[PDB]
Amino acid sequence: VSKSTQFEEAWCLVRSKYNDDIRKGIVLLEELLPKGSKEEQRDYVFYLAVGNYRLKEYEKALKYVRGLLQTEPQNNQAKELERLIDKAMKKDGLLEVL
Amino acid sequence: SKSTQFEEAWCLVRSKYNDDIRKGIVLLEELLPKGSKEEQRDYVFYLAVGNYRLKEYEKALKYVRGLLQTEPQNNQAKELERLIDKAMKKDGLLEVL
Repeated sequence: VSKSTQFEEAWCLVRSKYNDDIRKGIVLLEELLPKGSKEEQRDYVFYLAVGNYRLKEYEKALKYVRGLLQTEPQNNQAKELERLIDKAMKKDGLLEVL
Repeated sequence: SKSTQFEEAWCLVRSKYNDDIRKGIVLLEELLPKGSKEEQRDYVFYLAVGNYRLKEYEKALKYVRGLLQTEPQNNQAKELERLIDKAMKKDGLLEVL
């Protein structure tokens, strides 16, 4: 039932090797998001970006991390994650058309 | 701006067209992190409404139940929950709204 239980569970799933676990972790984070404080929602949003990045949902991950940067332009984790997204995207495009 | 995106999402989620409702859902979900608390109230309610109308019952239920956690006496939310519960039992024509 608990909110910490869901977030701790989702933290593990988003860190997981298996894509099914990452998807479920995102599903938990999406449900937690409307229930969080403004600061928790910032954390939730960063972890939603990470999860979608690992699932190769690069456009969704980029949308989450761009939103974080609208309001926190000095956030270095978000800048770094955006850099990583850009780089995976460029390599994935190459793979598509080879 | 936030107000005009919500004004567009408000129209979309109430539209007669399924395409519109989908896009309204997209827009409310982006607004969700950006809103004050008395703003997220409306965002969460209209996400539940939109998902309900597209027969995304599990999503709609998650949204309204969270709203009922914060506002146990909210009779519009409770009514929308009653509607979701009923649509989940058998595929049919969703009630007027």
